[PDB]
Amino acid sequence: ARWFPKTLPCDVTLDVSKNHVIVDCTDKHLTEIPGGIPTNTTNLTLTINHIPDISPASFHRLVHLVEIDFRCNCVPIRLGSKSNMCPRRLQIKPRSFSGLTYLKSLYLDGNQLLEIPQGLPPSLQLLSLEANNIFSIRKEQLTELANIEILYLGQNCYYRNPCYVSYSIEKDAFLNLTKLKVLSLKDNNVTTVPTVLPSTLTELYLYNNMIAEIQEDDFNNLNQLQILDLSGNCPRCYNAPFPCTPCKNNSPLQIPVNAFDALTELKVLRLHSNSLQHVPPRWFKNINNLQELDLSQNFLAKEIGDAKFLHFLPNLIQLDLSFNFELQVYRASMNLSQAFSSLKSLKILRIRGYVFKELKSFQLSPLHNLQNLEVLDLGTNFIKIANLSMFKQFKRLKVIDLSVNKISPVLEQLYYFRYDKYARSCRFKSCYKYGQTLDLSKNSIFFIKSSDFQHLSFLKCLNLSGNLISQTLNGSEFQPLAELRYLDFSNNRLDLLHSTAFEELRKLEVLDISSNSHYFQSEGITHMLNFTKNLKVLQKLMMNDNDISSSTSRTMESESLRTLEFRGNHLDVLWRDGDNRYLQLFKNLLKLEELDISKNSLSFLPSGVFDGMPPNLKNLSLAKNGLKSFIWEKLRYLKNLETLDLSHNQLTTVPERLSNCSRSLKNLILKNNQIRSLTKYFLQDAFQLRYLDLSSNKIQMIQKTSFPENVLNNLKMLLLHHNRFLCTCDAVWFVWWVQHTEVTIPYLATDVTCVGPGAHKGQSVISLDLYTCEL
Amino acid sequence: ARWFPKTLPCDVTLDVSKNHVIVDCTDKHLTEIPGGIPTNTTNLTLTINHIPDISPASFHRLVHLVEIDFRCNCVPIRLGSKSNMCPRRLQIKPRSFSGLTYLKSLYLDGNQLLEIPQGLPPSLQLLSLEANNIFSIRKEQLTELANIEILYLGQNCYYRNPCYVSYSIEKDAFLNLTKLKVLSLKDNNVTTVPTVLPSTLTELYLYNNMIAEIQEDDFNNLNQLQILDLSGNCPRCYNAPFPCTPCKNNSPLQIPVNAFDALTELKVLRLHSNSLQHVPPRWFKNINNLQELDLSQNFLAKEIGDAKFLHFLPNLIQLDLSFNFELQVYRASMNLSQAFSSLKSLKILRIRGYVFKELKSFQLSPLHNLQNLEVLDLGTNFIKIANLSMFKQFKRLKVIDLSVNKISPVLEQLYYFRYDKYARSCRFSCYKYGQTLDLSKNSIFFIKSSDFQHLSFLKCLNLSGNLISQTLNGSEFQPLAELRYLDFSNNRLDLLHSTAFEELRKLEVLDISSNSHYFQSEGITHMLNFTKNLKVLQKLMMNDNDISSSTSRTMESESLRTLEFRGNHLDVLWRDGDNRYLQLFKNLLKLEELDISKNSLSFLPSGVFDGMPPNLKNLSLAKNGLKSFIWEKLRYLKNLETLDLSHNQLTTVPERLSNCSRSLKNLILKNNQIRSLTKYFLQDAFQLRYLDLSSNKIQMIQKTSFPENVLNNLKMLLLHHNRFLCTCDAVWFVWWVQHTEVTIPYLATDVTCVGPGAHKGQSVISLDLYTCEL
RNA sequence: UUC
RNA sequence: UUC
Ligand SMILES: *[C@@H]1O[C@H](CO)[C@@H](O[C@@H]2O[C@H](CO)[C@@H](O)[C@H](O)[C@H]2NC(C)=O)[C@H](O)[C@H]1NC(C)=O
Ligand SMILES: *[C@@H]1O[C@H](CO)[C@@H](O[C@@H]2O[C@H](CO)[C@@H](O)[C@H](O)[C@H]2NC(C)=O)[C@H](O)[C@H]1NC(C)=O
Ligand SMILES: *[C@@H]1O[C@H](CO)[C@@H](O[C@@H]2O[C@H](CO)[C@@H](O)[C@H](O)[C@H]2NC(C)=O)[C@H](O)[C@H]1NC(C)=O
Ligand SMILES: CCCCc1nc2c(N)nc3ccccc3c2n1Cc1ccc(CN)cc1
Ligand SMILES: CCCCc1nc2c(N)nc3ccccc3c2n1Cc1ccc(CN)cc1
Ligand SMILES: *[C@@H]1O[C@H](CO)[C@@H](O)[C@H](O)[C@H]1NC(C)=O
Ligand SMILES: *[C@@H]1O[C@H](CO)[C@@H](O)[C@H](O)[C@H]1NC(C)=O
Ligand SMILES: *[C@@H]1O[C@H](CO)[C@@H](O)[C@H](O)[C@H]1NC(C)=O
Ligand SMILES: *[C@@H]1O[C@H](CO)[C@@H](O)[C@H](O)[C@H]1NC(C)=O
Ligand SMILES: *[C@@H]1O[C@H](CO)[C@@H](O)[C@H](O)[C@H]1NC(C)=O
Ligand SMILES: *[C@@H]1O[C@H](CO)[C@@H](O)[C@H](O)[C@H]1NC(C)=O
Ligand SMILES: *[C@@H]1O[C@H](CO)[C@@H](O)[C@H](O)[C@H]1NC(C)=O
Ligand SMILES: *[C@@H]1O[C@H](CO)[C@@H](O)[C@H](O)[C@H]1NC(C)=O
Ligand SMILES: *[C@@H]1O[C@H](CO)[C@@H](O)[C@H](O)[C@H]1NC(C)=O
Ligand SMILES: *[C@@H]1O[C@H](CO)[C@@H](O)[C@H](O)[C@H]1NC(C)=O
Ligand SMILES: *[C@@H]1O[C@H](CO)[C@@H](O)[C@H](O)[C@H]1NC(C)=O
Repeated sequence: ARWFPKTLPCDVTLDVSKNHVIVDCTDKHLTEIPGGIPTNTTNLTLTINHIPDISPASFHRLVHLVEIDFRCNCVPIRLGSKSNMCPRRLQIKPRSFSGLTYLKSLYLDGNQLLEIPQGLPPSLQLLSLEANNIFSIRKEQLTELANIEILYLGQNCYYRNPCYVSYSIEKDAFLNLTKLKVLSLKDNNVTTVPTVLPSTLTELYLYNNMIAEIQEDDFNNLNQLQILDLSGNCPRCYNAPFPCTPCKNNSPLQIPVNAFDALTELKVLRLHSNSLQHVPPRWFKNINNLQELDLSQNFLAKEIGDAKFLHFLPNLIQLDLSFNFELQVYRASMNLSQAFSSLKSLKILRIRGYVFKELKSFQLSPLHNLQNLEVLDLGTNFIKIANLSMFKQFKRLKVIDLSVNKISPVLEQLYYFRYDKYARSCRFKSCYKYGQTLDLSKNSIFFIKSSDFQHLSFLKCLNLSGNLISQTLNGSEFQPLAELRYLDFSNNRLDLLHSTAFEELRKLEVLDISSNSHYFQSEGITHMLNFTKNLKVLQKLMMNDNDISSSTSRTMESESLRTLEFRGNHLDVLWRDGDNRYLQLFKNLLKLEELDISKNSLSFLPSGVFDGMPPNLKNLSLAKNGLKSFIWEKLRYLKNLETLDLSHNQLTTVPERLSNCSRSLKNLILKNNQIRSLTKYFLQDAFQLRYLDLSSNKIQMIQKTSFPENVLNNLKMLLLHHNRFLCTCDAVWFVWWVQHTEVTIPYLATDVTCVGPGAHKGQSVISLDLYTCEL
Repeated sequence: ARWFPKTLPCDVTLDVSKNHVIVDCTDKHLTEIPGGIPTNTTNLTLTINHIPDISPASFHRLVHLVEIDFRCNCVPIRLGSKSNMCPRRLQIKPRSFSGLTYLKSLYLDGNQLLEIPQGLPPSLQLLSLEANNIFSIRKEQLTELANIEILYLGQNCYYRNPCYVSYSIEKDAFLNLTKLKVLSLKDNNVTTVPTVLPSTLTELYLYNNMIAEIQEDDFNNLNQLQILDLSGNCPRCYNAPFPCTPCKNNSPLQIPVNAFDALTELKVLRLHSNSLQHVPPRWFKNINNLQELDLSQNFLAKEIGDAKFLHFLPNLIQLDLSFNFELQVYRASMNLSQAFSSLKSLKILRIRGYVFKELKSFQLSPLHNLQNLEVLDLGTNFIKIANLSMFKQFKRLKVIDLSVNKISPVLEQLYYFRYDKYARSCRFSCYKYGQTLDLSKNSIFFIKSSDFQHLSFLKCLNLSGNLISQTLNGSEFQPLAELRYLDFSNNRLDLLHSTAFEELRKLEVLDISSNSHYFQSEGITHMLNFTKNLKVLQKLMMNDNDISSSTSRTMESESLRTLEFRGNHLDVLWRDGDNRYLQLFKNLLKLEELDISKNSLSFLPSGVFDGMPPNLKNLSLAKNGLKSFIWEKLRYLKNLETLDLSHNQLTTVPERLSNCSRSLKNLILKNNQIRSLTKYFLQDAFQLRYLDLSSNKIQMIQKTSFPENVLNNLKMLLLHHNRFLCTCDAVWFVWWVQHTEVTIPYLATDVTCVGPGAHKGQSVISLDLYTCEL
């Protein structure tokens, strides 16, 4: 079907709308640019390789390049792999880019460059030099960048990539880049704001440096600036998980009261970790457009109770005041200034790490008439006492976040305490949807009762994950939560003694009781798995990692359940050969379409398991079970089966004729098994098959009988990588078909490889030439 | 060094005292008895193989056999592997055993046999036929067993191996085996006690059957019986995790009040799961040597407050009344009859599953003057309230077990609820420190010193698996002046204060593993230097805490010998460029054992080895994804004797091991990616005694890399599951492996050629390379 | 691969 | 393999 096989080890894409020819050679263990890159290539990506040099020959034919991404071919040693350290910095020979008349974007980050590469074409609009060893900027090295708009110079001098001197920038080095819009000088050991900067700037990143003071005229001309980030100058170093040097005498970053006067267009001001003790209202006199203000990791605990500057911020959308607590102080309560009531546009307020014992309703009164408020984040505050009914006055909010507290009767796990949360990787560049969410996860709730939720009938999602709840629920504990659609009860100690647990949550659609194994681990204890009968709109049930090996009831029942996750239990014990009592455990989940019973130690499946499945089962995972054998003909009982996941098991064979085992199967996942050959007529007449994963097995040969064209050409994807292909003359059909098929097969360039014979070991089958088999 | 390579795929051992030649072929994937078994073989084990038959040829030369263990060569289908189902039962041809004149133990369990094999030698003293399909015993099939002493016939008819009929035993079938001492008919669908049994019986196992009634004389003549087990006849089926049929009409096993009168020697009586509602005192009138009584899993809740029968048991050592609760009843308290006070000899009392809300000191008063009591087990009772000070009156006890309760302000995990806890396999803790209070798996969310009032005698406290989410400051355990062992694992310890635990001045072992909760949230203070104050601490476990940050940069202890730090994030703590924690363990000056496996250490920054404490002997870096290793930095570890690098991604060994460590005895490199050894790898590494290179990708090993003067000192050399290429280049290695004195495991099964073509799959021990010497 |  |  193909006349010319693609042997280039890069992915090639065509989006002819934008007439882009996209060549992506990311992470291909290349030591030179591969031959035969399309002449029409516009976007060429070579990041994460070991190409030691660039020369005029590098891009000789590729005159239409608009973007070269040549990052991370010589990463600085602390930043890069310690098993493949770059021995010598990337060599860029003269004239390598001057011929590239249409080049708009050049990324050379992570190559141990010592200077700004010269000879760049005047079409260039974006240059990226992060994670190099360039720490002196001279105006003469920037003359070539007359038309530049975006300049990334950061991460060239910091603790992971030291230069052992202060960063140097010549006076007015950037002034004559009259088109410059984005300047990033982060993580660079800079000591002063470089001046004078071009007045076209819209974004200026100076964070994680050694700037001790702002001059009153440092930002005088920047009347188009929208984003300014000065964070991490005079850092707050307490509990920093990176080497951190504070400004002497506990001093803050010193910012004159009029330093921001020119910045009428400013939308984002980031002053995180500047050891600030006050926020002068005068800072904001001429900024009436500010939408985002980050004041986290300062020393503003007192200021939060005063906060006159908030009166100047009526258009503010997002305010972050997290981690401003005074060292060694555990306050009694949270003192929020009345000034917070003037934040009329506020959507998001975060005050983690204020550290106080008791939250009381009146303490939130400055927020009552903030009509656009959507997120209130009070996590990581060691709160011990909180009457949850106070949120009856916050039904308009989307998320109330009290996660990680000590209450008892979406941001990443590392966020406020990382060095540079915006840093680029070498490779690239949740229940809120249900409605109002109260996040009580990771607290100390050991016992719950209905009155705890009084006046909270509006809640749609309650997150109780990771509390200490070791209690037999009987249907009385959540009675006010008449509207709840999603309950996360994971990581507790639920005792399913009563089949009436949760039945007061009459609108519940999703229940997560995963990782409640405690009471399932002790022998002889009653467990009622049939508690689902009473939940009349329950769509999804998660009970993963409960170690369930016994059940008092023999059947689960539901007229609504569509999805059951039952991973990490002991169905091998429940289904011990000779014990027929639980072979219909799921049969009466009449609407069940998706069943995950992976990781259940099922080394075999007893007869009756498939007959006992509910009638509309479509998607079954038996992954990671150590399955050693499988009666494929039993799939005939699953008349609606469309996806079968058997990955990560110990199967050695496929059925003689897949089509004779299931008339419905679309998606078959067999990756990571022990299969060494396919049956002679494996896929014969499997007209419904659309997706087949045979990767990471031990297959040596595949003949055409096993893989008929009329089936192969309906496949959306066929995965064959990481097998044991034997590239002898017996393999001529397979090698030819793989080279010439239009079926999608990933990793042809990297992991569809001959293991023999001797000559061809390690060779890609796509590059294989077998003419000697045709003499 | 050997002149004749051992090619037999069995382990051969000599005990020349008892002049036993022990040949063990367990689980060697044999389809025939191998040729060349020593003619002097006395013990031959063939269990877990696929030998389809036995014939006179089988043991024809092996005239000196005293024991044949030929179990599980055709396991019943439900009991065996479903990936290798035996297609047809073991065939035993006539005359196969009659020549074995010295044969005394024959194990034929697990072979789907249909009858008792005949032609057995008159020497036989033990015959084992478990897990077969023999469910009718006729006296004529047993005449051959005149001298037999031990007869195992169980597991021939039960739910995992059904026969679909009642078991049949002919009248007096066993009577004329006048030497029979042990009879096991368990798990067999038996309906009546077989009579008459020979009076030589010392042990009789009738449990898990369908016996509804004992007759008055079922045990009339058995005055030599020491163990009787009738458990599981009329079972209590509530929450049974196996198919369980109770006797009809809620009946118990019906035992006449005089049924045990003849049993003057009886020491062990097991009546577990017999649905008993009463225990008649008259049962025990003529047995007062009884030492062990199991009454668990009956309906004896009422009886426990009465229990007049206890007055007849003054020699009882061990009593079990667990799981006697009435269905759907949550009692307020435990009513123990005064009769318990007469159990003068009692060492072990177990009453799990009584199910009551509150334990009060008065309820235990009948036990106050039992001077030999050692174990009180009240686990799995759903107790909510218990003043722990009440155990001030039980300081003589070894273990007080309140585990798995709901308290708030060694037996296996499956024991009382398994079908047959004594069943055979085909193939085959802090009590030591003193008084132990086991509070594990309760609901304790907060602790205070007064909780431990009057418990200063405690040597080991187990708080594992409670709900303790608390910053300890050194005040919480003040009364426990003698505690040597604290298990605080699986809680939510908050190490805010470096004074945590410092009141436990005698503490030698601290387990704070699986307390990750407060370590998983960013920005929180943690004081890892809390070890300073514990001046006799020898062992500290802080596994699986996800530790990735620390406010203190050094831990110090002047006593700690063992630190377990597995399952943390030293990769984050030692992030390249951050030098602050590279001495975290340096000031544990007496540290000898350090486990930092499972720490995501894909590399070790320079300075980690310099930062190790000076006396480190045993270091685990296993399961780290380590991709590179500067072997020369081991020079800093001047006392290193064990280095565990298993389950990593290393590709090379050092060029000269001897230049890396002058002391290293034990190098574990299993489960890595090593594809060849360096040219002079072990040259002059005279101190090495143990090298595990198994599960790597090694193709060839030459004598340059493996000098004989080093290899022959090894206590063990592990090489299995590699990538061996058996060409003429391999002549030295193959010859050395065949003739070596050094122990190499799995030679018979997994030291194998992968090529070339001819030899693929062939064991190197059997390899013949004469064509290389033509 | 007798639990 | 810039976090
Ligand atoms: C940032 O610049 C400072 C100097 O401004 C560097 O500090 C010097 O480092 C060298 C070698 O480490 C020392 O000998 C000097 O005494 C230091 N000077 C001062 C004033 O401290 C620092 O190393 C630079 N940071 C990085 C990450 O390169
Ligand atoms: C080798 O076989 C003999 C014969 O069965 C085993 O000896 C028995 O050992 C037990 C251990 O207490 C004694 O009670 C029996 O009376 C012995 N039987 C005799 C002496 O005939 C011996 O244990 C076996 N050894 C091995 C290693 O398999
Ligand atoms: C134990 O014996 C009983 C009979 O005493 C067996 O039960 C019979 O089983 C057959 C086939 O399943 C039925 O047709 C009979 O009706 C049953 N009889 C009775 C009285 O129930 C039982 O199968 C045997 N148990 C085992 C494990 O084999
Ligand atoms: C964002 C807070 C980081 C520092 C910290 N760490 C902890 C911790 N591990 N546990 C606590 C438990 C209760 C109260 C405060 C803290 C605490 N705190 C706050 C704290 C407040 C007060 C004190 C008393 N000096 C010590 C610590
Ligand atoms: C060994 C006990 C097996 C049965 C059982 N299972 C549980 C369980 N999962 N949680 C409980 C929680 C509190 C009290 C009793 C039980 C209980 N119980 C005891 C029990 C259950 C039910 C009742 C009647 N409400 C009384 C007592
Ligand atoms: C291709 O390069 C252009 C110019 O730098 C850029 O705008 C576009 O996003 C790139 N597209 C892809 C798919 O890389
Ligand atoms: C809150 O703090 C501010 C400034 O510290 C103070 O003026 C005010 O009185 C405080 N209010 C309360 C209720 O503590
Ligand atoms: C919590 O506040 C609610 C709402 O005003 C009130 O009804 C209730 O009494 C309070 N409960 C507690 C325990 O303070
Ligand atoms: C509940 O909170 C836990 C703990 O932070 C989190 O992992 C989980 O995703 C949350 N659940 C939902 C449904 O958002
Ligand atoms: C459920 O339990 C609660 C708390 O123990 C109790 O108040 C209520 O009476 C119980 N309800 C039923 C129907 O058992
Ligand atoms: C669950 O099963 C038990 C029997 O084990 C029964 O008592 C109970 O009524 C059942 N509950 C529901 C809701 O079906
Ligand atoms: C099948 O279910 C799995 C979850 O186990 C899901 O990830 C996958 O996308 C589903 N596939 C289809 C085709 O529905
Ligand atoms: C399998 O194939 C045979 C022969 O073609 C046919 O009789 C049988 O009905 C088939 N079974 C299924 C489920 O397709
Ligand atoms: C403490 O109890 C746990 C849980 O039952 C047990 O696993 C652990 O071994 C015990 N600790 C000691 C030191 O015995
Ligand atoms: C430790 O904390 C407990 C409980 O909070 C308190 O009673 C005690 O005074 C504290 N001890 C010290 C030495 O601070
Ligand atoms: C542990 O270190 C902290 C500071 O990091 C110090 O305040 C504390 O006293 C130290 N404690 C011990 C026992 O060394």
